[PDB]
Amino acid sequence: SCSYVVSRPVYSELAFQQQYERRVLKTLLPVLDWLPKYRIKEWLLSDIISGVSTGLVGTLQGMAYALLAAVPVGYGLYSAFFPILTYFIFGTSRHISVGPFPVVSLMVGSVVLSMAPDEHFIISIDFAARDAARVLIASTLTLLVGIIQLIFGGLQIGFIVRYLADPLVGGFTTAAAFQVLVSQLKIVLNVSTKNYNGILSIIYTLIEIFQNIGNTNLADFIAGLLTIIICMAVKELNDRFKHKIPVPIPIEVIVTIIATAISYAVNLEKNYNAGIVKSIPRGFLPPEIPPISLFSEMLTASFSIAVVAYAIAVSVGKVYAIKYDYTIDGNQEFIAFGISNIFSGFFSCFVATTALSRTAVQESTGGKTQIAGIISAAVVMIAIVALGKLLEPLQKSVLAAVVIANLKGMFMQVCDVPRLWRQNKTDAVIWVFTCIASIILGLDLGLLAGLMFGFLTVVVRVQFPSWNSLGSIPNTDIYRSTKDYKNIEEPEGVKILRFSSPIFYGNVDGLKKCIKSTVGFDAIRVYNKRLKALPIHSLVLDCGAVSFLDVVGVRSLRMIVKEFQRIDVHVYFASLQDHVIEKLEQCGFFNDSIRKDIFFLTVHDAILHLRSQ
Amino acid sequence: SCSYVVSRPVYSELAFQQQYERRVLKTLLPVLDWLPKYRIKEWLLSDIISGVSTGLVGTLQGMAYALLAAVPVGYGLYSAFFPILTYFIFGTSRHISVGPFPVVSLMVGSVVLSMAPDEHFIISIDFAARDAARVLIASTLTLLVGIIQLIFGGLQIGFIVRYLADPLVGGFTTAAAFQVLVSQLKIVLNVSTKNYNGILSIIYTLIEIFQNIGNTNLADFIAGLLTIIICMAVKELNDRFKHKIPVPIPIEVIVTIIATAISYAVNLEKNYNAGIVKSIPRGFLPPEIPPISLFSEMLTASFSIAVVAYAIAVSVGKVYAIKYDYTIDGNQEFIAFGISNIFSGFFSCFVATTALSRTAVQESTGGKTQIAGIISAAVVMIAIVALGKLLEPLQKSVLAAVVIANLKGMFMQVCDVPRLWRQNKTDAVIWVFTCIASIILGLDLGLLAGLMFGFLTVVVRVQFPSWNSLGSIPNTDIYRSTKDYKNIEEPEGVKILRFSSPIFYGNVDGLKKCIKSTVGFDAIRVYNKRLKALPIHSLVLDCGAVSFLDVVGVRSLRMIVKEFQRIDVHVYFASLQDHVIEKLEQCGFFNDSIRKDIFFLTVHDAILHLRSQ
Ligand SMILES: CCCCCCCCCCC(CCCCCCCCCC)(CO[C@@H]1O[C@H](CO)[C@@H](O[C@H]2O[C@H](CO)[C@@H](O)[C@H](O)[C@H]2O)[C@H](O)[C@H]1O)CO[C@@H]1O[C@H](CO)[C@@H](O[C@H]2O[C@H](CO)[C@@H](O)[C@H](O)[C@H]2O)[C@H](O)[C@H]1O
Ligand SMILES: CCCCCCCCCCC(CCCCCCCCCC)(CO[C@@H]1O[C@H](CO)[C@@H](O[C@H]2O[C@H](CO)[C@@H](O)[C@H](O)[C@H]2O)[C@H](O)[C@H]1O)CO[C@@H]1O[C@H](CO)[C@@H](O[C@H]2O[C@H](CO)[C@@H](O)[C@H](O)[C@H]2O)[C@H](O)[C@H]1O
Ligand SMILES: CC(C)CCC[C@@H](C)[C@H]1CC[C@H]2[C@@H]3CC=C4C[C@@H](O)CC[C@]4(C)[C@H]3CC[C@]12C
Ligand SMILES: CC(C)CCC[C@@H](C)[C@H]1CC[C@H]2[C@@H]3CC=C4C[C@@H](O)CC[C@]4(C)[C@H]3CC[C@]12C
Ligand SMILES: CC(C)CCC[C@@H](C)[C@H]1CC[C@H]2[C@@H]3CC=C4C[C@@H](O)CC[C@]4(C)[C@H]3CC[C@]12C
Ligand SMILES: CC(C)CCC[C@@H](C)[C@H]1CC[C@H]2[C@@H]3CC=C4C[C@@H](O)CC[C@]4(C)[C@H]3CC[C@]12C
Ligand SMILES: CC(C)CCC[C@@H](C)[C@H]1CC[C@H]2[C@@H]3CC=C4C[C@@H](O)CC[C@]4(C)[C@H]3CC[C@]12C
Ligand SMILES: CC(C)CCC[C@@H](C)[C@H]1CC[C@H]2[C@@H]3CC=C4C[C@@H](O)CC[C@]4(C)[C@H]3CC[C@]12C
Ligand SMILES: CC(C)CCC[C@@H](C)[C@H]1CC[C@H]2[C@@H]3CC=C4C[C@@H](O)CC[C@]4(C)[C@H]3CC[C@]12C
Ligand SMILES: O=C(O)c1cccnc1Nc1cccc(C(F)(F)F)c1
Ligand SMILES: O=C(O)c1cccnc1Nc1cccc(C(F)(F)F)c1
Ligand SMILES: O=C(O)c1cccnc1Nc1cccc(C(F)(F)F)c1
Ligand SMILES: O=C(O)c1cccnc1Nc1cccc(C(F)(F)F)c1
Ligand SMILES: [Cl-]
Ligand SMILES: [Cl-]
Repeated sequence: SCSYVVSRPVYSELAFQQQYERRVLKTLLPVLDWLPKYRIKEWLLSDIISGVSTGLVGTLQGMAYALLAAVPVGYGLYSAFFPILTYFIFGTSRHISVGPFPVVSLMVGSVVLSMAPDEHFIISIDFAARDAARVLIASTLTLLVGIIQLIFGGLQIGFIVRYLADPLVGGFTTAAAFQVLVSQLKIVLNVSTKNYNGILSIIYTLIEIFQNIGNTNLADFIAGLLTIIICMAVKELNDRFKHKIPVPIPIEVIVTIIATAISYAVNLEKNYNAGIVKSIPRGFLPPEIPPISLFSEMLTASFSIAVVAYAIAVSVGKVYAIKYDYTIDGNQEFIAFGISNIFSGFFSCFVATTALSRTAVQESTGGKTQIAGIISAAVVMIAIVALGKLLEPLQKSVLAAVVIANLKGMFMQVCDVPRLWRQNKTDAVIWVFTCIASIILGLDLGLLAGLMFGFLTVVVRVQFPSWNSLGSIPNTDIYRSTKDYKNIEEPEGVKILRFSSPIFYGNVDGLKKCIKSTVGFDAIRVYNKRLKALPIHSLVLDCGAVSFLDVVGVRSLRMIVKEFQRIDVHVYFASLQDHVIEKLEQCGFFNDSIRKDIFFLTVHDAILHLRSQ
Repeated sequence: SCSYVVSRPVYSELAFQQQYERRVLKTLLPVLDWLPKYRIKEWLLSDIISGVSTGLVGTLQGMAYALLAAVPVGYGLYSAFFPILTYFIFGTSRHISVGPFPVVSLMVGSVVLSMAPDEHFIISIDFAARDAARVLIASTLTLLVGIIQLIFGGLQIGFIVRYLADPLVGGFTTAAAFQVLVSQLKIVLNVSTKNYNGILSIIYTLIEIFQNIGNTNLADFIAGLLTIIICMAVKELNDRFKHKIPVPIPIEVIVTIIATAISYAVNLEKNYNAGIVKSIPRGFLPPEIPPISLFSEMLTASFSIAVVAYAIAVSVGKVYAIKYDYTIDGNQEFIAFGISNIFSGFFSCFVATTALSRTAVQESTGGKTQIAGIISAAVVMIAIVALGKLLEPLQKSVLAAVVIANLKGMFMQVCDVPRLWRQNKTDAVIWVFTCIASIILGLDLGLLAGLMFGFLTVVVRVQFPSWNSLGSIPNTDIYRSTKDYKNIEEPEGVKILRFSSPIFYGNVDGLKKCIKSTVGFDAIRVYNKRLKALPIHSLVLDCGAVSFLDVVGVRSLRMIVKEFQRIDVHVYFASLQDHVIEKLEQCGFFNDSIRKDIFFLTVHDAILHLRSQ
């Protein structure tokens, strides 16, 4: 077939250079972009239906997620209502819904509980003062998170989500699922367990729950178990029988309605001392400015909460945008969510994000422009104003049971771990380290530890690269490692070394060790021995994989060249990229008889040049 | 001259693979290694002289460095005595001296002061109890540092000193010089300033010193100024006139003797209320076991102290070993220094290390085997037993003045900073960040921040690499960027892209963006538009600089290949290293009609193969 034929002179860097010469409306993204461009002819009915459905789902989700945070049920409605209204303007996406997403709710609740516990705040008990303190701390944390998100949006740094590797995301998700399960089990069992702050908190909580297992309430446990079993069974039959009924079956809403109807009918509150919500405020509360003096004690938590919320939001937005063939702006997502968090924090709400489940519920029922979000907000406010009394007899164990029932997918990555280990050990190590760190630590501390561990793994992978001693395949210009192909012939009196990495301090130490091992000796000892008394004549370095360079690398290269020229051994460089060559130039490498004449394009011109002498 | 001529068939990876087939006495290092091999015939006199000289220097240095730590003068003699005795056995080096090196002393003193201040420990004042508490905390910290060093020596991890980059070392040195200067100025001025713990401590200390400047003592200030001026002048004339007198002139010892003689003669203590040492214990104290319960509050400081001490010791040892043509074992250095720190901590001493200045004093006076260390220890114990009373009238301001006078070299890196910025911006950024962090923080926190910032800089340099669009030089097989050489011709209907970095998640996002920019479009939009309705026909990737790979990179490559094959665009790979090829193989890349037939050795076989069709 085709053959490889070429004829040209041998080109060093100097000769090659001699012969060839070198040398205002998007930042505040309005509704004005699509509102005039609307398609009211057919989109309105779909928007209305989708908004009604997603509002019905989001009301229950906000009521349920208010328990993950140490906030009374009723503020979740505000957290579902205000962020949608303030995101309708600055939002870039077109199919997402805004709400708690209980993981962020659990982070906020952990912060609030650790910053205001029962024994420290109250030495008597005053439920109202404790609730007010918890609400104030939640609002302050929300405001701080919003400020941080807005600041990050202003700086145009939205690529930090790249640093959230998939294995660490999976490990963090599994650990968060464990934390949520433990907290909701504590809620279901109706056992009073004092909070633990610090490391190994979950173990102490589980130990004390098992100790106090003797005080559990029978009715709440039975209701939770029945709800979990029913929801899991209906979800399993929905998953197995999937060709029909594209809309998900609203088993949770039916379960909640039946549970509250029975609770009101037979009055579990006074006959069995059951745990009901017992209180839902009516109307809208006036705004209150949070105290900013607490900002000094909520930095390392607000940073992680903002990062996690933004990452979830952009992930869901991209997943839907690639399906519907459009794009979203990451920095505008930062700006919109920061403004939304500020506005909600001024109105006694906790952090709001995308909730992929509710997003799918909204989209599968005729997903269209953000008018459905406005309709959902209208449904939520109608529920707030009037339907507050009808949900009074509902038990909190039912909501906790639903939250637990929706945790299986977060529990199903332990099956992905073994294949990940089989494919690449580093990814499995990152997964396990992130999971363990998030287990015995706070969630935010675990996230930060996982990020820095990923950075460390990248640095270590760069620091210990591959290296080889190369020889030529006969009658060709192909050089491969001598110990692998069994037909590689070593040239006479010259060594070829490949060091497949950029060169920095760790790499300069590694490269010195590799050179000493490959050449069979070192220049310093032989020079000293020869001075006291009073096999290789050339060395070629293949630098095709050298990405970048620093001052320490240049110093090490200069020292190596000088030491090898002391004992009459020539060192040549080949396949060096240009930008590395100017990096060498501006670091003062080309001084004291270097002259750039020892640089070649590939490792076959150097061999021919050596053979010419 | 010589020409480049080669003739061979075009080799893909599959054809190339088909045609060529692949496939107990050192851990406890004794004195027994050199003691029988001694050269007592001529080495003994040199050892005696060098030991006497270095003991005379080390006595004064230990007495002076005891003020940097919040420990009374007298324990520095123990810290100079015990570590030499316990290092004579396990030591690998042959020319170093063991002692405080005031930077580590200042770190220890900062820890001790922050863990036991005047107001908290004493509500009255009891000097003896405060001194006992400071000594106990110093001993406990020394024991913890020794345990950490021994543990690190057992694990055979001695290459962590590679992570201490030169710019961060220079910045840390400058910041430590500033801290030492401020503390010793506070000591010289004889002004009482309450300690500050936390961030911005040095600024508050300086502000309060300037506020209390009205209470300074005249005699101590005059003595310190005179000592500093005299020492600086003598050192300057010694440096300028250097051809003669190879041994350094002991101006410091003469200054100390004259100062103490005058102080005893005219009795500054009672006539001017001067600050003298006023107390030196006689004899040896019995050992006391430190309380281990404090270990929980000294981890992040002991880690940094151990790392810094080990780094200084190995640096000086290597500098002298390369001169005297021998080698030292890093892990054995860990073991020896950990055992030494444990032994000294059991005997009320602080951390001991190499003190390059005293090492040079020892070596320049006939450097030989470690017998000189034993002689120096003998001189130190003779000074302890008998000469304790003669140093009573000496002022502490003189010692502080000497410590300040020896700080110029640590202050002389601000001149190195500008050239570092001119050569490589990243190194200057690391230097400035380390200096600023060590200024407004603790020294250990600054060191940790500098290490993690170096890791971040390496990760960022890897994450944003170089990329280019390549074309061929006519009548050759050399491909260079089209926009640089002005004679590069772009081939017909094919694009060549070089992405000079390994591929991971940040790199996969960058590579997707680069491919989209280079090819002028993307596959998803054109595929969707063509489906709704119902310039480039080949792409070559130059992967010569791809070092390693992960699962995310493999997934991204698979997705890119599939998306480009959807719209009838062929993607080829060239210059991929072997180990990357097996990494692709074991990640499941070669599924669904890949067949390894799209891999070529270099980017000229791919072009010829394309031209054959
Ligand atoms: C973008 C890149 C990442 C940025 C990350 C930024 C992190 C910022 C941390 C800020 C920080 C360190 C500052 C130095 C950091 C040095 C790092 C060195 C790194 C290298 C080695 C501030 O440190 C000081 O803390 C003081 C309180 O201790 C605080 O209050 C003082 O002054 C007040 C008047 O101003 C006065 O009213 C008050 O009385 C004073 O005390 C000071 O204002 C503040 O300066 C530590 O604070 C963080 O917040 C909490 C504090 O309690 C603490 O909460 C945890 O508690 C749970 C257990 O209970 C735990 O389980 C949770 O997790 C978490 O809820 C966190 O743990 C801690 O971290
Ligand atoms: C190889 C790689 C590096 C390894 C680095 C290892 C560092 C280990 C730090 C250990 C640590 C964090 C543990 C969790 C870390 C989470 C990291 C998350 C990372 C991701 C984001 C322990 O944290 C807890 O601290 C408690 C005390 O607060 C301590 O005592 C509790 O139980 C006791 C009975 O056991 C009981 O008697 C006691 O009453 C209890 O309180 C607990 O035992 C201990 O668990 C923090 O402690 C460190 O030490 C000091 C504590 O005060 C503190 O001192 C600083 O003070 C100066 C200002 O004053 C400051 O200027 C100085 O610098 C420094 O002197 C340090 O700042 C702090 O860091
Ligand atoms: C289908 C789902 C939604 C129905 C949920 C309704 C809940 C409130 C009902 C269903 C089954 C009920 C339980 C059935 C049996 C008993 C035993 C009796 O000695 C005490 C009441 C108790 C423990 C009931 C409490 C209330 C209960 C848990
Ligand atoms: C080792 C290989 C062959 C296992 C292949 C099957 C995998 C997917 C399954 C089989 C049994 C599973 C384990 C069963 C029990 C536990 C204990 C609990 O902590 C959950 C994780 C863990 C540890 C599971 C991890 C995933 C697992 C190992
Ligand atoms: C990749 C890098 C950033 C990871 C760093 C993790 C470090 C900082 C963490 C991981 C686990 C942590 C330890 C977990 C448990 C305890 C016990 C407690 O009584 C004192 C703190 C101590 C001893 C912690 C010190 C800090 C620690 C060692
Ligand atoms: C050469 C070096 C080592 C000599 C050091 C000796 C010291 C103790 C001597 C040298 C100069 C002396 C000072 C000279 C002048 C005065 C002014 C007088 O009104 C009070 C005493 C005072 C302030 C002296 C104090 C002691 C002093 C500082
Ligand atoms: C105790 C106080 C005074 C400490 C102050 C430390 C800071 C402010 C100092 C110490 C060393 C200084 C640097 C030394 C050298 C240069 C190079 C030149 O281009 C001026 C700026 C720059 C980069 C300086 C910036 C300020 C700097 C970082
Ligand atoms: C900057 C270019 C043009 C010349 C560089 C010359 C170098 C060797 C010298 C000349 C003068 C020096 C500066 C003079 C004074 C100070 C104040 C103090 O904070 C130390 C840093 C700094 C800022 C010095 C840094 C180093 C410096 C800039
Ligand atoms: C590369 C990595 C390790 C750098 C990390 C630097 C971070 C952790 C450090 C650098 C400077 C620090 C800040 C310095 C000063 C203050 C003011 C104080 O009242 C609260 C803490 C706060 C706000 C610190 C928070 C932590 C901080 C932002
Ligand atoms: O997912 C949760 O945590 C959750 C909590 C309370 C109610 N509903 C929840 N989820 C959920 C998910 C899909 C469909 C539905 C619904 F439509 F049936 F309401 C609810
Ligand atoms: O998106 C979802 O549906 C989802 C569900 C459970 C956990 N995590 C989820 N998402 C998700 C995506 C990216 C990053 C993160 C994380 F950062 F919080 F870990 C979460
Ligand atoms: O360097 C110090 O901090 C120091 C402190 C006290 C005494 N002498 C010191 N140094 C020092 C340095 C070189 C030579 C001599 C001496 F030989 F003159 F004693 C002393
Ligand atoms: O070796 C010396 O003489 C010296 C003098 C001043 C500062 N630092 C010195 N050494 C030195 C060498 C390596 C690492 C370190 C550091 F880690 F402490 F910063 C110090
Ligand atoms: Cl969900
Ligand atoms: Cl010194």
